[PDB]
Amino acid sequence: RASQQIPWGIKAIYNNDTLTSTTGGSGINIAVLDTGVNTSHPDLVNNVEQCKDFTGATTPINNSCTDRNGHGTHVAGTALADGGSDQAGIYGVAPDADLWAYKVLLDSGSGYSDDIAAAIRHAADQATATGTKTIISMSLGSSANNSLISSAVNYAYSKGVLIVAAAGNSGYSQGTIGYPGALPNAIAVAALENVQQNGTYRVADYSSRGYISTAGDYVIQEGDIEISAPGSSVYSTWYNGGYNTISGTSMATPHVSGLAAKIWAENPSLSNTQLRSNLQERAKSVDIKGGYGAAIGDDYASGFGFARVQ
Ligand SMILES: [Ca+2]
Ligand SMILES: [Ca+2]
Ligand SMILES: [Ca+2]
Ligand SMILES: [Ca+2]
Ligand SMILES: [Ca+2]
Repeated sequence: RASQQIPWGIKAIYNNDTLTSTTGGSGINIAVLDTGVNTSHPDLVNNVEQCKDFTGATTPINNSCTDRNGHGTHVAGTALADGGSDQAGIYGVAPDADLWAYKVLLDSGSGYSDDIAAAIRHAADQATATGTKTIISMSLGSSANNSLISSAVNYAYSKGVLIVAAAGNSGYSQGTIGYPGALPNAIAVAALENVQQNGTYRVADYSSRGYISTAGDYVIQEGDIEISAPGSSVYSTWYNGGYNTISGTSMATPHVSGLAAKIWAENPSLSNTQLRSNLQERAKSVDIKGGYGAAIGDDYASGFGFARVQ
């Protein structure tokens, strides 16, 4: 059923060109705030733990998270597909992690800021209620900074949740990074393509860029890109079965959320801040120098660099 069980981006983030399966993530929840998920997909069914809808007339709506788009299923599979109970499917970065499929986007792929905010806060409340470490993964954004979403992100961060979000797809001009990625308490993820330039992976032209003034210090301010990850031509799970290949910072984001879950599961005593520091150090050690604006060191195209397993 799967044309590639270990897609290029999974091999790249593992830093293993002969990888045969992925592993890790046990006990960590990845809350994928998106268009829903195909929770019966063979490669996801073993990890679906929560399924809630934030787009309806009351909120949350439990036991409802149907993907009619594909985007949310695809993102989930990159983060945590587990090969299926027959080992014949695709693998995501953290195949042992738990999926919280939170539908915050309508079937069109667009969503309302109040719904997104509500889901962020709910994921935090569920982390607190259950006593479990949780990563919010948001493959979504806007050029405008919405205060409902920003306040929700701060709330979640205060409760120990890690927030990972797409940089956006409005590149490559300076200052195109969107929100929530551009918030100080969210990890903004830039998209790599499977092309080398200047001896490194290349940032895709579409990936939104941060700002010159605050890039270079290896400290995240508002508007800074943080981590780069594979985003172009990513094979993953799709909503009505099967698989599909699509591109974007939406695809890069779950590579980072999945990596974060893998790392966190190896030491769940890390605070969200300490986990973020681990990721930042991984990234710094793999400096990205390809693509418009990319440079030696921390830069506004690729942030700190490309965080990898080893
Ligand atoms: Ca769990
Ligand atoms: Ca609504
Ligand atoms: Ca940020
Ligand atoms: Ca900075
Ligand atoms: Ca760089």
